[PDB]
Amino acid sequence: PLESQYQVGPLLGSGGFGSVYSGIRVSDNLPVAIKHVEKDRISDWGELPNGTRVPMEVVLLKKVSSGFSGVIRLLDWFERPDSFVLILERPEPVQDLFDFITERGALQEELARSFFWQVLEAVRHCHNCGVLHRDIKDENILIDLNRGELKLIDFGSGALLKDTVYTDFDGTRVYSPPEWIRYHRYHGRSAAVWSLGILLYDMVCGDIPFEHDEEIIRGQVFFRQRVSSECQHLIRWCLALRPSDRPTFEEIQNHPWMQDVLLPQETAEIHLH
Ligand SMILES: Cc1[nH]nc2cnc(-c3cccnc3)cc12
Repeated sequence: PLESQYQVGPLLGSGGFGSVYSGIRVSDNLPVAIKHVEKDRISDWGELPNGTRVPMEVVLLKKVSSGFSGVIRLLDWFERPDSFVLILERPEPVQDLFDFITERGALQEELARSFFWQVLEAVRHCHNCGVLHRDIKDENILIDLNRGELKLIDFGSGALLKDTVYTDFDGTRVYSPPEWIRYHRYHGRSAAVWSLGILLYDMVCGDIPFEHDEEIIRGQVFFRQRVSSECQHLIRWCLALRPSDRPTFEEIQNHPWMQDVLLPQETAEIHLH
């Protein structure tokens, strides 16, 4: 009986994903986030192990939730007559990467290196668990300001990871690869790398590199900020027009720009406190 198990607070945000509120677990005052999603608005349905009809989002969240704190964990969920309700963990204090970039402008490379690495680790974690996120971007990353740790949120556009083609996509267009725009087909990992290339550019330039389909399709990267050559190179690499020309996760993290990352705690002490 959820209404009495959590104390609902202010609304945090709403959109295609639905509506998300601040809340507190009544038992221990654990800070939580309470997400509501309308059944009619749910395009993708999944099967629970015990065989149940449920939003794919819940399926993916269960698969990725455990010790690794690179992803935001699903604590519980409930079915309502016309909606599902998800209880998710909530860091406090917290701020999303989009708001942070808007606040702070372009980020220092040292800090961008830490953040990007943390994301890479998290995305690698989902892939390890058979989950593909499909909407990696600043708005879908949270920053625990005290610990300097980044957390992935919003698995509402995700899918089970597979090695065959995807012919559906419903994440953010300006973050989608050339081959989606052109052919409406992509492969999971190589698409994810492209979006990672967008995200990295966004961290270091304070903005997204492409706005229209034709810019995406052309794939020429102009840098509007001072950015090291290594970083430019890594970014150009992730944004290769041919998917098979993109680096693997291992190649990204072995890149020279990616060397000597700060620990999250260091990161907070230096860049966050
Ligand atoms: C502020 C916050 N803490 N824990 C969260 C989990 N999820 C979300 C979220 C935001 C947008 C869409 N879906 C989930 C937001 C969250």
